[PDB]
Amino acid sequence: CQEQLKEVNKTCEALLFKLGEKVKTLEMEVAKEKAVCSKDKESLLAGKRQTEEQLEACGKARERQQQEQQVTEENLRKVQSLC
Amino acid sequence: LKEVNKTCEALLFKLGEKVKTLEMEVAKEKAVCSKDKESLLAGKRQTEEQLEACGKARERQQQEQQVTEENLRKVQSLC
Repeated sequence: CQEQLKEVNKTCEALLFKLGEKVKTLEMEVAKEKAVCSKDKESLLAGKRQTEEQLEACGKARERQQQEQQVTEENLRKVQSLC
Repeated sequence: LKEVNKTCEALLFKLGEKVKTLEMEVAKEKAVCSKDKESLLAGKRQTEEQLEACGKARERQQQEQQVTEENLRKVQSLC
């Protein structure tokens, strides 16, 4: 009676741990993927925000060159009226 | 001792549910990650091409500044 109930249970527990290892494998796979994903997305977000700041600075340098161009063009119009 | 085998069998069912929940989470997270990084890459590549076009316009303006500045000098020099 003692050896029979122990043999029955050894079989159930051994299946329980075989499946227990699949749960552990899947829990680590989830943890790994979430860490690599979130790290890669934070990196891409930081990268596009850096390009947006460069695009902003480039746009601002184009505004300055256009102010300078208008000043030079106005100087032509004005000096041409004296020559 | 029938008691301990009942708890083992009840856990086999709970672990089947947990395995399926985890297999679905793996599949879903992989698919959501893939389309989020494709969206961020497309966003980053659209800004990089705008940065490139701005840079080309910025050099096209400095060359038009060289032309207009020398024409101003020519007109003032020969006034």
